[PDB]
Amino acid sequence: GSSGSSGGEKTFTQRSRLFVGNLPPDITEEEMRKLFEKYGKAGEVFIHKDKGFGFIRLETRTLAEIAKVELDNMPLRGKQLRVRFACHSASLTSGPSSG
Repeated sequence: GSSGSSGGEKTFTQRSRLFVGNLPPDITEEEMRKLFEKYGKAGEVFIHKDKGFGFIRLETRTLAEIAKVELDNMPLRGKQLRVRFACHSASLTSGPSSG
């Protein structure tokens, strides 16, 4: 269970961490968990008022993607919701040709 106080054995990373901004003053850990009930319970859920932000971390990646676009630009109690990859910041090093 809770082993490795200092560190432990190599574990998975948190690349699937979605950042939620512009959160309403009526948002709680509950609302969040329910908001992402379609993509399963987020591994990590933290909501800060003083700053007005919420960090969510899903298990898989496919979910974060579907929810990243779906939730992205979604109305919440009248307020707006900004969803942007916390770990990934417009970092696309490639050039796929198409047309």
